[PDB]
Amino acid sequence: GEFQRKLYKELVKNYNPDVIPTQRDRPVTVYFSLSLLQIMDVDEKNQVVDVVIWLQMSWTDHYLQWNVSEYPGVKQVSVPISSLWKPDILLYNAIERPEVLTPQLALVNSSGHVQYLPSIRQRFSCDVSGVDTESGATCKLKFGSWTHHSRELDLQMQEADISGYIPYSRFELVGVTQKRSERFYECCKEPYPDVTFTVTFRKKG
Amino acid sequence: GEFQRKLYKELVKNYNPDVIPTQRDRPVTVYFSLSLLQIMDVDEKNQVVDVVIWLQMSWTDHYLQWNVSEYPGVKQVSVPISSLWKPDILLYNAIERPEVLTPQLALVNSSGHVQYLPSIRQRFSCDVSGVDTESGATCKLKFGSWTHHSRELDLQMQEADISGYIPYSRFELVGVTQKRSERFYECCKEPYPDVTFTVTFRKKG
Amino acid sequence: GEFQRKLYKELVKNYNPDVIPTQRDRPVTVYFSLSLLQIMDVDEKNQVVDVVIWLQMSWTDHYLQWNVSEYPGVKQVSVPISSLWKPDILLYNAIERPEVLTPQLALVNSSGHVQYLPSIRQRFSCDVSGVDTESGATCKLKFGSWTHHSRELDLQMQEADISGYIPYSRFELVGVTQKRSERFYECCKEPYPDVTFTVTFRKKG
Amino acid sequence: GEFQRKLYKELVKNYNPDVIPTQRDRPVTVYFSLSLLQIMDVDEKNQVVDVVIWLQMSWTDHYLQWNVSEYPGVKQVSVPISSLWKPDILLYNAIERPEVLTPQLALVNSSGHVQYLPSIRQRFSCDVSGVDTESGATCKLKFGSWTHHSRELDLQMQEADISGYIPYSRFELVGVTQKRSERFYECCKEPYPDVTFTVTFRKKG
Amino acid sequence: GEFQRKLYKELVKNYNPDVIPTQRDRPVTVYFSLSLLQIMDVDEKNQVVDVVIWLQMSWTDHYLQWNVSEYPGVKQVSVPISSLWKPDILLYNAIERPEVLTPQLALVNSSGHVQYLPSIRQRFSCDVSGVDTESGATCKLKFGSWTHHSRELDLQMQEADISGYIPYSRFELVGVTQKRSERFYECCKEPYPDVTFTVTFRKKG
Ligand SMILES: *[C@@H]1O[C@H](CO)[C@@H](O[C@@H]2O[C@H](CO)[C@@H](O[C@@H]3O[C@H](CO[C@H]4O[C@H](CO)[C@@H](O)[C@H](O)[C@@H]4O)[C@@H](O)[C@H](O[C@H]4O[C@H](CO)[C@@H](O)[C@H](O)[C@@H]4O)[C@@H]3O)[C@H](O)[C@H]2NC(C)=O)[C@H](O)[C@H]1NC(C)=O
Ligand SMILES: *[C@@H]1O[C@H](CO)[C@@H](O[C@@H]2O[C@H](CO)[C@@H](O[C@@H]3O[C@H](CO)[C@@H](O)[C@H](O)[C@@H]3O)[C@H](O)[C@H]2NC(C)=O)[C@H](O)[C@H]1NC(C)=O
Ligand SMILES: *[C@@H]1O[C@H](CO)[C@@H](O[C@@H]2O[C@H](CO)[C@@H](O[C@@H]3O[C@H](CO)[C@@H](O)[C@H](O)[C@@H]3O)[C@H](O)[C@H]2NC(C)=O)[C@H](O)[C@H]1NC(C)=O
Ligand SMILES: *[C@@H]1O[C@H](CO)[C@@H](O[C@@H]2O[C@H](CO)[C@@H](O)[C@H](O)[C@H]2NC(C)=O)[C@H](O)[C@H]1NC(C)=O
Ligand SMILES: *[C@@H]1O[C@H](CO)[C@@H](O[C@@H]2O[C@H](CO)[C@@H](O)[C@H](O)[C@H]2NC(C)=O)[C@H](O)[C@H]1NC(C)=O
Ligand SMILES: O=C(Nc1ccc(Br)cn1)[C@@H]1CCCNC1
Repeated sequence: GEFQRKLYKELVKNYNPDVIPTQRDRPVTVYFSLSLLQIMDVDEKNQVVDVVIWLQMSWTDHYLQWNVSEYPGVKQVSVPISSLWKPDILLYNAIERPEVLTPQLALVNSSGHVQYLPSIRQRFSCDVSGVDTESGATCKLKFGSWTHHSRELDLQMQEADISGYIPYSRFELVGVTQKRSERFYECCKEPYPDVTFTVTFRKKG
Repeated sequence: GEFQRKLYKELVKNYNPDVIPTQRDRPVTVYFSLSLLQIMDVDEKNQVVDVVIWLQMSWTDHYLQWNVSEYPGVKQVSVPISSLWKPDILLYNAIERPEVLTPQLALVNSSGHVQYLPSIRQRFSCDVSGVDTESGATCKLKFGSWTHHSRELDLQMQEADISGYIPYSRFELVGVTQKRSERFYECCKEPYPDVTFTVTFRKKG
Repeated sequence: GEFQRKLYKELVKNYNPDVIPTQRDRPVTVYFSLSLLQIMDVDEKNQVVDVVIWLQMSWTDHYLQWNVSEYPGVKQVSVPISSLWKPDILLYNAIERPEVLTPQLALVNSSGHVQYLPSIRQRFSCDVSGVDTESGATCKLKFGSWTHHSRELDLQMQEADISGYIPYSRFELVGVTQKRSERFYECCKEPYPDVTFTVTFRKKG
Repeated sequence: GEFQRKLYKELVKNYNPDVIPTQRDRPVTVYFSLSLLQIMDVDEKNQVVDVVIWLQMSWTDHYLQWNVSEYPGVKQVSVPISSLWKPDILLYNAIERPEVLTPQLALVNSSGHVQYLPSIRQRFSCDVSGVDTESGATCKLKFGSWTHHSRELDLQMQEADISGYIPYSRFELVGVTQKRSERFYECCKEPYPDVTFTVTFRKKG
Repeated sequence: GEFQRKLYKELVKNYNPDVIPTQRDRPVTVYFSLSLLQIMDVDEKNQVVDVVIWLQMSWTDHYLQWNVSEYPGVKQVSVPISSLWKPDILLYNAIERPEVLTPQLALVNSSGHVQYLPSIRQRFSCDVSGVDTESGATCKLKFGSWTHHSRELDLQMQEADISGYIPYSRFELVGVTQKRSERFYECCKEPYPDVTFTVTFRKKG
């Protein structure tokens, strides 16, 4: 791509990926969603769950926009996430770092809309004593920004599915639910939005 | 030697390896193939398979071509893959990152034809309940680009091998098959090509 | 952030993050505290404890201050800890490196006050023979600077918590305590401050 | 000291360590040899062997030569292998990456002769069903260049050792042998040299 | 603070940390010593020992000296070891890389005297068949430079400790000893100094 190469040359000018791309008094809105793909194992003694999940993040970076008439054919581009601002979201339940299974790339369109969809292997903390009963075991997965409050980063959920769930795993799903919440912590005087996914599962036999 | 060093100096000028090397409305065609070398282990409880496979990728980068009369004796060069555009292909079944066994190098000829043949240790998801029966257990390995559609990256399969398979492993092969598929998904208005390899194997005793 | 981007450009000028930001004959005061989140496992044979703990560090870097009238709306900024001076604190009991669960980011306000709150998975050495008794097993966690004495880095403790402790872990807490200590060795004429947190716990069965 | 520092400044000028240092129609000859230090474990079920081996590589880089009269006292220098051209040799039997135990440094003399002697922990594939018999189990270790043919990189073996072998390991050696081989495939018109070491060992009980 | 920042700016000028800081025909003398902190585990089948040890290295770098009258108050500085020349010492018995537990920092005074005291978790090879007897099991730990001979790097031992040994480990110490040696080998025409520490220990039950 000749035009793509000219575009990347224009896009890098003055762009600093350590700065959140806010504007006037508008936050950056980040749409967040999840697909549970597989439950791999449960550690009943240490109260741990091992999963593969597919995170889905979307936002708008007003510094990454261009005139599509000026760069013809260049509808959307594939950029390594390392060279963009990325929201600093994390799973509060985790007891190990995430292992990232997908390429570390994001899609960007001409509006400056960004899409980043990492698939991750993750172990996390949960009371799983009921996993071998009819009613099963329920676990929470709280996600949110580490350093940014509502007025800087507006976290917003989108609807999940379980169409990706694996049929041949020895755990079946009894229920899922999701909820956006906004809260105060003692630390900080502003409010912090989180998105929490709840999964009830159990052993098949 | 001397000429190769002058060549690398000319090739780096203006080359950006984060940009796919397309032109007008010609995709980059990537020829993709595979050799299964060994099945290392199977986890019957967690439904996982552990393998060593030898991936074979070939494409053409019109920015990596040179006049062989200007660089005499320089027929082909050995370049670290880190300094080229590389196709963003992945195994959709994987539940861990790949462990790469080979040097991270590619061969490039004077036309700009590129060749990259990584050998990989990889664990992936498969229903292997039938692995201890006469008919055995069948597993799929779906490969494809993470961000690029047909009009940008034309995935094309080539005929695969089991001539390298290991005789002393405790699993025998009952059959293999391979299939290219092209599909439309709700997400995107363009089509996405994948290449899928299917292996049926079973335990010897 | 337009102003944030201008600010980072001014803050990097002459900043060297390998130099401790002392001034005249004032040390850098570092306020240090902790929250115990979970006891994951105990190795009775090897005398090891596995935990998740949330460290809380605060200090002031007089090179990171700015006039808020010059950078309007810029109250506080989110910076990667890699590009600041960071205190060289460690856990003297540790027998493995720390696994850092949180994003490696710190908050900085317009005074130059810095805040860094890593959450960590850590294995460490402790006599845990009494863990299966009524009175239980007591373990110490000694923290302090590796290279800096009191006149350069003034370590100060703050009151630690167990409000985050996990209810479903198979260990219950019998008590906690904390103590700052300042000490001389024959070697060196200056004193060295440490902060030590003590936890008594036991097995629920 | 002073002269070594001046020498490194002159040696880096125009040196590109991604280019093989060939000349006219002379390959780079690489002398390759090995010492088996210890057999650590054998996995009879998965057909794997775990070893520590000491590789010994020597070659000549005509770009790394200097006049010893101009740099007096500077007979040989210790350089990090990362800043030289290194041959792209690998073990074809390996099923995991190598764990390098030694410092990543090479010795260079005033002729431009280079010496690099990494010691490595390595797991590899071998039929070890006979390991518990009188005649024992034989395993091959095939080494060679990944991208370079005979006219570019002349692989040459040298006589190997077992004088370093550990007496207290539970495996004894019944024999070793070594062989250089040169081979054609239909694909490619140039020949490819490998060096293979064969070890027969058995369990002492 | 201000003066330290000016000093680091002057010290980096012309400093190349890949070059050993020798002078005329004076080697760099490196004083080396050790404290055994804990024996963590023993593998009786594979003949391996797991330890934590505290290495103590001191030398003089005549390029890192400054006039204390010119940089008032600047008695000593804390520098990351990555930006200095460091001696290339290793443990010849090791079968895994070292896990470094301490911050990677060294102390430097105005004379150019350097101090670097890494604490390390390390597994190594030893005959430990006698570990369950009255007389116990003896193991050697040979340290020395990988690339430097006596005329460049003069290794010198200093008297070691067991005052830091852990009382609650299930191994007790029966004795320690230490010895500096200098040798010629066929390889090399110059002599090579090593420092070896011997530890006899046994199981308490
Ligand atoms: C960046 O973020 C930091 C992090 O806290 C802020 O720093 C604090 O700022 C506050 C607000 O100005 C300071 O508050 C003052 O603290 C002083 C503390 O010192 C005394 O008290 C304790 C004893 O318990 C000891 O630390 C010390 O030895 C002293 O004895 C007080 O002197 C002040 O009290 C006075 O002010 C109040 C107003 O709040 C008056 O109403 C009272 O009458 C009284 O006169 C006050 O409490 C605090 O010092 C700072 N803390 C730290 C840790 O630095 C920065 O302010 C913030 N950036 C910006 C721009 O605000
Ligand atoms: C860059 O990508 C973004 C994300 O796909 C595009 O934004 C989307 O734009 C469309 C039309 O502008 C929006 O569709 C409308 O949605 C509402 C309901 O949500 C509905 O009432 C309308 O009838 C219509 O369906 C869509 O909401 C919007 N989504 C987001 C998250 O912004 C954008 O158009 C792309 N840019 C270019 C130049 O193609
Ligand atoms: C730089 O280092 C290299 C190390 O290899 C030196 O090269 C080799 O030096 C040896 C010295 O023994 C030469 O050996 C010769 O080999 C025959 C063996 O049949 C022997 O009979 C001769 O008497 C002689 O010793 C060898 O020629 C040479 N390497 C090769 C590939 O031929 C080199 O000398 C060093 N240079 C300097 C200036 O230090
Ligand atoms: C660069 O490599 C390409 C691909 O290997 C070469 O093109 C092939 O050459 C063979 C000759 O045996 C043809 O039959 C194939 O059809 C070609 N393949 C493709 C995919 O085009 C080409 O010859 C090489 N370049 C040079 C200058 O020799
Ligand atoms: C820099 O540090 C070295 C390391 O200790 C100091 O040298 C030692 O100082 C004592 C006390 O005078 C002597 O008895 C030792 O023999 C010295 N040398 C060594 C190699 O241990 C040195 O004095 C310090 N320099 C300054 C200017 O403070
Ligand atoms: O022990 C305290 N804090 C503390 C100490 C260690 C740990 Br772990 C957790 N919390 C006291 C508790 C009562 C109030 N003052 C601090």
